[PDB]
Amino acid sequence: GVAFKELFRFADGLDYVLMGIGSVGAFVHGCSLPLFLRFFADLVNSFGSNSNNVEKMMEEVLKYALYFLVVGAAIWASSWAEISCWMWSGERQTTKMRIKYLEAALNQDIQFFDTEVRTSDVVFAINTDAVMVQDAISEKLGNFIHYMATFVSGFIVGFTAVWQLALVTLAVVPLIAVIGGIHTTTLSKLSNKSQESLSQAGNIVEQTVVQIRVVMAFVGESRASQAYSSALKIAQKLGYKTGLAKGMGLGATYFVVFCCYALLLWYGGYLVRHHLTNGGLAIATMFAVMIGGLALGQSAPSMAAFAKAKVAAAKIFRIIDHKPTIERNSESGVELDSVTGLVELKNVDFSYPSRPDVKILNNFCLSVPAGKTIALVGSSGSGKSTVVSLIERFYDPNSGQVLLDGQDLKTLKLRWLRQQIGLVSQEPALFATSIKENILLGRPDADQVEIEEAARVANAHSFIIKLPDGFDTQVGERGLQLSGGQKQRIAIARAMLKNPAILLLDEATSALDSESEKLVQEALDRFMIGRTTLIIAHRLSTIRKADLVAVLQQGSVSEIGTHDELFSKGENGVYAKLIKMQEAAHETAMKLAFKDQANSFWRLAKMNSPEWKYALLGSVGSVICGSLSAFFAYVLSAVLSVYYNPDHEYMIKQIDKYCYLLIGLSSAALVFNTLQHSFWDIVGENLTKRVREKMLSAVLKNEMAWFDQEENESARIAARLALDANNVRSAIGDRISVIVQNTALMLVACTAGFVLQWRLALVLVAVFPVVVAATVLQKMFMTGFSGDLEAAHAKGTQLAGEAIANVRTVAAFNSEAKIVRLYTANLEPPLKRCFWKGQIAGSGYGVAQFCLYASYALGLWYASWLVKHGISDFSKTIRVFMVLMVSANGAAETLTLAPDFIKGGQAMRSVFELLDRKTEIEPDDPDTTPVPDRLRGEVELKHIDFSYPSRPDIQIFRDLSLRARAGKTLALVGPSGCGKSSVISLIQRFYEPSSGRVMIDGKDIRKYNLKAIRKHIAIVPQEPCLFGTTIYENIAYGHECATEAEIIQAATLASAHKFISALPEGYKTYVGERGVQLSGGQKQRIAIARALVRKAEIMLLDEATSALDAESERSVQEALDQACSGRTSIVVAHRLSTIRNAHVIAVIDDGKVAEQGSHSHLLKNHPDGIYARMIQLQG
Ligand SMILES: CC(C)[C@H](C)[C@@H](O)[C@H](O)[C@@H](C)[C@H]1CC[C@H]2[C@@H]3COC(=O)[C@H]4C[C@H](O)[C@H](O)C[C@]4(C)[C@H]3CC[C@]12C
Repeated sequence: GVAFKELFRFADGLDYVLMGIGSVGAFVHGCSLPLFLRFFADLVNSFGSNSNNVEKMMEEVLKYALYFLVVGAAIWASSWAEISCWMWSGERQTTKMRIKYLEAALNQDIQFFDTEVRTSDVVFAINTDAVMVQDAISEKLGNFIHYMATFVSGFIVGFTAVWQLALVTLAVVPLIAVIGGIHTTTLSKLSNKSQESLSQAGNIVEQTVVQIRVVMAFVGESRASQAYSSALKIAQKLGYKTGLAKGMGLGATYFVVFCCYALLLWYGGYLVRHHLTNGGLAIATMFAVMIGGLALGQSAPSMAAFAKAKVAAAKIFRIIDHKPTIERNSESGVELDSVTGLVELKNVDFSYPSRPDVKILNNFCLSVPAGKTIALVGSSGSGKSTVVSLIERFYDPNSGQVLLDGQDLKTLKLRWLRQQIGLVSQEPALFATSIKENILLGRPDADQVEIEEAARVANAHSFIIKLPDGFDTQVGERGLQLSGGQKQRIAIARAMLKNPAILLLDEATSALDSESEKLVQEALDRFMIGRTTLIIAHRLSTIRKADLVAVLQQGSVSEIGTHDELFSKGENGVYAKLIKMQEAAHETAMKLAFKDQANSFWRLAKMNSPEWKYALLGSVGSVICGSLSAFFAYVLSAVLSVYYNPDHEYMIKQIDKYCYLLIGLSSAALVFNTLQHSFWDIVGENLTKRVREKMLSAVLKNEMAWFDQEENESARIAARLALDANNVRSAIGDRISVIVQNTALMLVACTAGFVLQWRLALVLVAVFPVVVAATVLQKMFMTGFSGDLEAAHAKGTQLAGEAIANVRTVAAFNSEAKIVRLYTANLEPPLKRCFWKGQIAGSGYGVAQFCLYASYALGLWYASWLVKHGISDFSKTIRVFMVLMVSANGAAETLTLAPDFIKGGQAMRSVFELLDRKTEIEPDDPDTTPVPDRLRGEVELKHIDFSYPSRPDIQIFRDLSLRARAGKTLALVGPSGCGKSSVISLIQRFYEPSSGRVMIDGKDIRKYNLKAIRKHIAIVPQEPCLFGTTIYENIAYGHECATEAEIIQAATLASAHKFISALPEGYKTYVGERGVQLSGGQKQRIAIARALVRKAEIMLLDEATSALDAESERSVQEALDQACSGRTSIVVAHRLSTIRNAHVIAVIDDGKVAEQGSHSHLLKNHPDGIYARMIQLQG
């Protein structure tokens, strides 16, 4: 870290007033409970000692009952000024911190984002590094003066009332403070392994849904519901050891608390007998020391957060004051009257300042004629990506000069130079703002007329009107994700608005289809006229339109000519041979109601009924654990009553008895606290395992189209099965154990209260809920109010994360201050809410603490009123008060019930909607026609019409009639694919045809059950798909009982035995993300070998393109030959040599098949057709 006192470097006039008030109001609040104890110790004394004079009893109890109404008013006005003046004086600082961080973070030169700090590291420093700082100066500095003043004032009132009893308590506190620290560390040692064991076993569902296409293609989907259950037991046996360590950490805290009070009370009963101590002063000292002695554990997080908030604050202050390395505010920058578009480059040598050894630019000399179309054509890595940055002057040249009308770049003003240059990037840059503000970045002062003119030139105003909101259409989280062509058109319109004289087209349409580029190119051509423009094209059509073509080679200009001059030198030149890898880059890449939320509880708690022997031995340990929080507060008051008896002989006999219950029935709290938390952790841990695999057995049952709804992504079913299944643990088992535990407490408190005096046990019950409601707020104060810091600043941070990441586009235009202005204005709406939240949470806590102490001035006065009128006395009216008022601080365990308590039916609806989801394709359909033995295997199709269910508009198949012969070959080929593969999907019944018939040996496939017809199809996916397990169990994923010889045969036939046996481990070699990575030409081999383990009659060899190894294919072709040896093979390929041995070759284009036959039959009727003309396109 940097230092303390450096975090408060953004303070202003109000930040020395809010901290100067929230430090006095938090110090007065801290020293108010150890003073209420002092007042209580004096009220009781003048309430039992003056039994012979009721008259003095009444003016000396009313006074101390009116002091309570002042102690409770000094907390209403002292908790308001602490909770509200600390959450606001941190919000006023951590906002000016973030504004400065962003303003000085995109001011840095682009070298900074590569040489020193990654572009993804900075976005982290706003998400978390600006939250760790705020939480350690707003809410955790105020919880430090409070818990230090409480500790300081916990000894002044203790050692000055009865010092001889305040030392025994000091000799006791460091025992509770050690047991309660060991228990909270043993729990953390076990709460960090369950997550590991649930995320190592929770990746099975992550992997399964990604490759559901091959998981469902084979029947091995029952191998994913038992490799997912046998990996949950690891997190279940470990989930049983958390309950035991939670019960033996609460049965040992009470075993110490009872014993220590079994000695403090005896010593207090010894002091009183010898006349050194009052009756109440021996009680408000044990409490006052233990309150001020345990007030250091709550001061541990406050100092633990002061260390993280400096190692997380040094990074921000590093960037904030770091001066850049280029003189941006260039007052020493020359100016030019009017440019003519003349650019010269002479002897420019440059290298990246990340590996200063390459020579990307060597002895570069190039002249840019004014008003002409100079195009850059070359291979990857031969330049055309550094010269564009150098004219923009992103990196200053290492050695060399660039002349723009005869003056050096290091001599003009940077902001003016970047004003006359128009840059169009290959990705459009849009920020979280409206369409209108996304174009004003070009120039601020433009009116609406010019913007609309530019938009209608940009082929943009056509769909602007079609958009509902028009120019105010908010692009960002909303905005329906407009198309890439439209995205490019907005940026192009922004470029026209700037109206530059020099234009840099760097890969304008390098990643769009021919439809959008058709619209874009003509607009660029209209915007081309009258401008010195340098185009880096990707298609030869624009190069044909280019005036000059200067081809770089190894960073130097090699070939200079035109479109026609360069092509005249034949294939021997680079210009003609560039077509081969130019045109190949296109085809290859292409709400409650008590009836809906009652079934959710009740249907859930019916399948959780094989375990009633464990939910019935947890309602006993919850009753004799709630009957001991009332047999302790009752003894703690029955000792106070006997302190005032004038007969010392009788007083000892009762102190002895009550010191033998707190020692005796302490083992009954040690034992019965390991039956409540150790038997409610078996009921609540087997329900989750049963509900986490009922969903998987249903997610593995939906239709193939259900996974293409764009809501069922890869890691979002895995998130629903891991975040909506951990909230069911706290719904049944963890809430019956709190209702019963607290029902068994108010039945032992209100019995011992009603037996003695029923006129006081009725009044105290009437104001009983306002005591527990006030005490719960005393435990939701330690964690802190206004949590969840990062989600409040989640709308503005999108602008930061999309603006600093696209720093090049931000700095190309001079919009480095017009984004700070947009980022400041999106932080005030949270700043007008975090203040009212602080006021509300301050007032609602102040009033709920005044109304608590106002209820201690109504019981203690009514007792004194009863005593005068001869109804009761001090003995009976002080047990009723103390029992009923301490079994409300002992009744505040409703805070400690894994306090979720509200996700409830909100999370429970998703679980039961997934279970109750129907499937229109039955995976295993009973009452079905029977499946024969080894069949003929003759696939036939009849008038097939088909389209994707997601897009039912484009009918791809239109009366598709095709028949696979009796096991010979049905090679399907054709150009313009992406839809040819639908025959593969139709046969495995992934999708349902719109209209048609699928005959297998002359029979419809809907009459067959789905899980047996798949015992005869062998699928080979195009993309190498091997699961994260060793080689042995990837090949074995195609059968049931695979012997060693069978797998060895499968490996040998696919030519995989040699390589696998050549590996170090052998068949046991581990493959996957966390292991060995192999070559794709071999990963296809393993897939083919897996295919020949089924011994199927129908083989669906999908395309194996995007891989070339002639020696590998020399064996792969014959491996396919015996893979096609008398078996019905429908092969879809791209290379015509692979279909030379095909018996039936079908050409499928424009949705129909017309050219069918073999090599001899097709070349006879179609000697000049597509099948014959595609041939010559390329020992
Ligand atoms: C009814 C009132 C007159 C009475 C003073 C009462 O309000 C009082 O504030 C009660 C609720 C508190 C004050 C101090 C508390 C105790 C604080 O000191 C203790 O010994 C701790 C130790 C341990 O952490 C126990 O879990 C709670 C336990 C044992 C608390 C039990 C409840 C109290 C005794």
